[PDB]
Amino acid sequence: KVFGRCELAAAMKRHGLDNYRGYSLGNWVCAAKFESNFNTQATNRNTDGSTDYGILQINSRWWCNDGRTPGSRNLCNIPCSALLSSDITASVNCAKKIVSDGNGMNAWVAWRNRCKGTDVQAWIRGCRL
Ligand SMILES: [Pt+4]
Ligand SMILES: [Pt+4]
Ligand SMILES: [Pt+4]
Ligand SMILES: [Pt+4]
Repeated sequence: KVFGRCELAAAMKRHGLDNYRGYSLGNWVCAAKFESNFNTQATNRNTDGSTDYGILQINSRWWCNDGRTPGSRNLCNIPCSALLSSDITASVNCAKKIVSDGNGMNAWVAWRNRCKGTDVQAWIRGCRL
């Protein structure tokens, strides 16, 4: 599913991401825009053989099992395919574990490079939340 900007803001808010570990909603919507362009079905292969999955491009080296990342750790305890669903629940629950890991949202390279220190509130502007 390809989310609309405000539709996704609303789903993320409902799933408890607004201010989760201090990151306002706008940060999460900005990260999703640049990671996956709001498409829950996005996949991208990394040079090391791992793959990134879903709206927040969560990586198979650490976070999920895809059966093809030798020495992967499956920290979210979830097949990576579960992260491609139109229901964002699995992605959201896994993202919560990731952002708690010590590096905050810096774990998402597009967030660091494209959202960090920008006016992220613009991403939720005009939405009914
Ligand atoms: Pt569809
Ligand atoms: Pt939902
Ligand atoms: Pt909804
Ligand atoms: Pt594996």
